[PDB]
Amino acid sequence: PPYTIVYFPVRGRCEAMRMLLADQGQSWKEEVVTIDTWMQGLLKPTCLYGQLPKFEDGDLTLYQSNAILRHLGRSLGLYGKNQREAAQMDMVNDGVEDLRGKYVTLIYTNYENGKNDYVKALPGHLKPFETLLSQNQGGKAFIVGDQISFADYNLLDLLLIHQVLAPGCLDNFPLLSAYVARLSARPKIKAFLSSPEHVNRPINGNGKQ
Amino acid sequence: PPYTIVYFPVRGRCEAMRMLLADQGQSWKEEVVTIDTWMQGLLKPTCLYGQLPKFEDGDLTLYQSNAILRHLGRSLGLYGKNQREAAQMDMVNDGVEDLRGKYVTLIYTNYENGKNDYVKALPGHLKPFETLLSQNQGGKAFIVGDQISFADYNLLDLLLIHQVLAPGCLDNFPLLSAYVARLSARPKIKAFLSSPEHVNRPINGNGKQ
Ligand SMILES: N[C@@H](CCC(=O)N[C@@H](CSCc1ccc([N+](=O)[O-])cc1)C(=O)NCC(=O)O)C(=O)O
Ligand SMILES: N[C@@H](CCC(=O)N[C@@H](CSCc1ccc([N+](=O)[O-])cc1)C(=O)NCC(=O)O)C(=O)O
Ligand SMILES: [Ca+2]
Ligand SMILES: [Ca+2]
Ligand SMILES: [Ca+2]
Ligand SMILES: [Ca+2]
Ligand SMILES: [Cl-]
Ligand code: NA
Ligand code: NA
Ligand code: NA
Ligand code: NA
Ligand code: NA
Ligand code: NA
Ligand code: NA
Ligand code: NA
Ligand code: NA
Ligand code: NA
Ligand code: NA
Repeated sequence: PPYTIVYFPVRGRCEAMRMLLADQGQSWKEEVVTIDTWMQGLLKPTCLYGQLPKFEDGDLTLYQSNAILRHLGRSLGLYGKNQREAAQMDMVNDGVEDLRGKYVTLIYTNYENGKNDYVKALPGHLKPFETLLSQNQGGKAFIVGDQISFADYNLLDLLLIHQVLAPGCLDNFPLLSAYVARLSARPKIKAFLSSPEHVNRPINGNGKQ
Repeated sequence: PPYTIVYFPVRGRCEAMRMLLADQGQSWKEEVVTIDTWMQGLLKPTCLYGQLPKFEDGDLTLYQSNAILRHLGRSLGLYGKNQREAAQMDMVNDGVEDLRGKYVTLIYTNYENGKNDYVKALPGHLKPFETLLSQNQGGKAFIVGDQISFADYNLLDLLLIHQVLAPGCLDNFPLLSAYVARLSARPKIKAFLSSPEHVNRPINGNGKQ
């Protein structure tokens, strides 16, 4: 510590890490970058890959949202109890990222023309997570093992934004539906999800959701 | 162990993990899935995300090429020496993956019309790695720290396929070009790169490179 998130004024690729920090009782500073500031081209060339988020943990500076999540998972004990679980958590998180990338492409480049196709294909992309839950204590714990991990926070965020895109998309995924309800009721997450800083933040930068 | 790689008959997303295994003196089985077999639709529904590679390590079955890389990195001691290095290796590997995804899209969907633009944009995407090398012992060690890591095997593979796609792409990146030469000279890597199994395997599945 201390922690600083440097990002556009959206939920996007930072809401999962924010929920993680909140659920761990951690404070952090937000440095909000506006689009007009970004277009001036001062900050962008100083970012490793030209993009946000940028994240500071003490004198450690990171880019890449999933590297930040993994770092928080490693440093706060949210990465499983052994190597087998850590590998499975990575396999989950990579699957979350694959679907998130498709979501972002829909939202930002093809919303009107692509949404129907996307929603029709969505059950096939959610089923793997239902299956994973079914095989871990019949789905009554977390996505891997019996302790929450960085992958849970990312998966939870992914599921929540998809419930906005496609209400009832979890109607046929009972384990995922109960998992979302359960994690959402964790007191520090419930408080985060009703906090003004989260509620007033749009999901994406173009207002579509 | 023992290790099995289940994958299409290409280098693709498995040549980095193959190099890693070869360099660490490990043996593995290749279960090659032809296009004809894959299109029979028997194996695909049993894969977690409907895709390959699939990886078996004793009784652990994994998917997701980067999760497999991280699992081999964790279990074989190729993940740095502290939390700081591990986070930086993740930030590197996520950048490698971002470019790999763009490479795959070019190869399989848009080679003829997209190649000129892709090659024009390539230096901008390789520069971050030259910069990281320039800040870690003037490029004479590895991408993070002074021990080879899973991120090195992935970055090496990314650079090698880009040298075939765009000869001379490292001409203005002397650290990256020296790094490719040095790591390719590691005796077990050089032997793997000379082996008929690798030499006869096409980079991609569509005859383009
Ligand atoms: N692989 C990276 C991907 C990061 C990424 O896509 N960053 C986008 C922001 S998230 C998506 C996004 C885009 C725009 C806004 N906005 O408010 O205008 C918000 C969010 C970015 O920096 N874009 C600016 C650029 O490339 O110059 C990661 O996981 O962190
Ligand atoms: N995020 C995943 C991405 C895996 C992926 O793209 N898998 C591709 C194979 S790699 C690219 C590829 C495509 C085709 C061949 N080929 O020889 O026919 C080889 C490699 C796949 O399974 N495609 C089949 C499908 O989706 O049904 C990862 O990192 O492992
Ligand atoms: Ca985003
Ligand atoms: Ca789309
Ligand atoms: Ca591939
Ligand atoms: Ca499976
Ligand atoms: Cl819970
Ligand atoms: Na905001
Ligand atoms: Na997002
Ligand atoms: Na997020
Ligand atoms: Na990632
Ligand atoms: Na996925
Ligand atoms: Na080592
Ligand atoms: Na990404
Ligand atoms: Na593909
Ligand atoms: Na392209
Ligand atoms: Na360009
Ligand atoms: Na070494």
